[PDB]
Amino acid sequence: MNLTVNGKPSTVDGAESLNVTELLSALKVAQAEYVTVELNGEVLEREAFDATTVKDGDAVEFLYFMGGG
Repeated sequence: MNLTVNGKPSTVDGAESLNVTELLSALKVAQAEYVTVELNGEVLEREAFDATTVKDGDAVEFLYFMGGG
């Protein structure tokens, strides 16, 4: 399947879809504990990572927020 990750082309052979939890682990996203995930321009809630699914053509973004506020 094809998807966009942080604005760039990405491919996942062997899967037609994946939930966010599997995605984070597979891509072994650093400090996944405190990383923010955006799917198709919407910030996701960590509580729904197991249910939220990424399919061919979706755009995912990994962001990290740090600061005193």
